[PDB]
Amino acid sequence: SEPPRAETFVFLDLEATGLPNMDPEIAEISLFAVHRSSLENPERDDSGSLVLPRVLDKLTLCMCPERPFTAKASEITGLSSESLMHCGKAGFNGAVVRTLQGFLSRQEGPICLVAHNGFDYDFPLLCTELQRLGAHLPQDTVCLDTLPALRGLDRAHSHRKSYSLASLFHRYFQAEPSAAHSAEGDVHTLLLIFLHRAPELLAWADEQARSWAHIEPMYVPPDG
DNA sequence: CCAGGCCCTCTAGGGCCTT
Ligand SMILES: [Mg+2]
Ligand SMILES: [Mg+2]
Ligand code: NA
Repeated sequence: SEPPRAETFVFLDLEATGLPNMDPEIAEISLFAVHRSSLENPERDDSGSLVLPRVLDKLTLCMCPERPFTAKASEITGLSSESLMHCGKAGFNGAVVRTLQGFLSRQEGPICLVAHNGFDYDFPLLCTELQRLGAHLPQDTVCLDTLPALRGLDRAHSHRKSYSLASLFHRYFQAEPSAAHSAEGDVHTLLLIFLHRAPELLAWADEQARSWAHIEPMYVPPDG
């Protein structure tokens, strides 16, 4: 009564109109899909530095939220309702759903979604947006949040460190990342962080990834 | 107008972490 272990890890990041307190909406989603084999033995260039897996599927979609950005969100994301409208981007709609579902169906399953603080932000927000359209992901889809995962892995060998995405990248690579609060930029940063601890995080996923079906919506979406 | 599960510090209080 067990599905096989996850075969593709789909790294996820959302830019949105704000934090959960204001019922945010997705303005940009980026997904990097990586086969498990690329994670079990991370590819490195001749200098010994991590490289992006060669066989990598990618999807980035911008979309216009129904309700306004907070000023802070517009600032850090470089996005606004006007700029998204001006570039002809509709809201989170059937086309997003169909594109996303096609993209996931291109991956060898089962799929493990990966997002930083995903349990508290990206997964419930994505769940809300999909729910509003009555859309579903594959039933054997599971979810890994690198925040409690890295915290738990570190605790596993401990006899107040920051686990923000930026602090983790700084700690592991001793340098600053690029394109912060661009969805694609922050997925890239997340993937590098994951690759740095890949065997540990794979083991964690295999044991503790949560079923997508257990993810609850951040908020109940209004009707139109 | 203003989240919440988590974690660690004087077990209730406070900050983290996501935009
Ligand atoms: Mg994020
Ligand atoms: Mg981001
Ligand atoms: Na981007």
